[PDB]
Amino acid sequence: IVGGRKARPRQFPFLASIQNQGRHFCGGALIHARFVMTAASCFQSPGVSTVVLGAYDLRRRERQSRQTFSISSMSENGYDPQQNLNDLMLLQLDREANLTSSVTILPLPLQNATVEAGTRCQVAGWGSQRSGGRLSRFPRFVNVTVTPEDQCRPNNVCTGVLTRRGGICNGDGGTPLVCEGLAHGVASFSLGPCGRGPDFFTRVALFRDWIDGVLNNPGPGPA
Ligand SMILES: *[C@@H]1O[C@H](CO)[C@@H](O)[C@H](O)[C@H]1NC(C)=O
Ligand SMILES: *[C@@H]1O[C@H](CO)[C@@H](O)[C@H](O)[C@H]1NC(C)=O
Repeated sequence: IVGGRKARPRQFPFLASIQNQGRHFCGGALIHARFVMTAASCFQSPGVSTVVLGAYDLRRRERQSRQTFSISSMSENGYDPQQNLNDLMLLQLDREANLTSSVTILPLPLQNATVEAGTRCQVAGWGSQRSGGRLSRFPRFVNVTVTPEDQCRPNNVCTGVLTRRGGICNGDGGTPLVCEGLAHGVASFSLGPCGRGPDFFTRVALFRDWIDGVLNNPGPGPA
């Protein structure tokens, strides 16, 4: 996260940390006790990662706070790598997370809901503060603004900071964009230097139904 402030413990309790060999590579959100919503793009270079909930300081063990999980199944709906279309993915946890003061669910918008340009949102994560720089051990967050459609693409929700540098950076992939208390976006990509803008998030409301379907039909799938 660029241009942000350090978060307090349990300030974004729905946040997730996707790690590989203990190395954080993407963020995500708990949207249901058994699933975490993230970015399909996070999965290119698979499920031999872990999902960490309730973390704060990436360097500590915070045993009394964290819950760790394996990924039983991955669900994508038309992800297109080439264009980065439909960059959204659902991970099913090996087991049901427990809901504590440090681990909660972030609600979803209704199918097709919209957010207008100029709307104020928040984004948090452990990503770096500079292109190719080092991750942040504490989560950080920044106030962002929804841009005009013309600045974005239909599949996404785009944002910017009134200020200078602000936005997502390395490690912020799949982290959620939260507007009016709901997960309106999933961090996808951004062009050029972190902080420049605008930032591209998958438009969550377009997938509500498909998501519900997944939630309602759990289980690895065809074999
Ligand atoms: C959402 O919008 C699409 C395209 O505008 C439409 O075809 C579909 O009927 C809509 N779904 C509902 C739940 O409004
Ligand atoms: C976010 O916005 C609120 C409301 O304007 C503000 O008072 C607060 O300082 C901001 N925090 C940062 C991290 O932008």
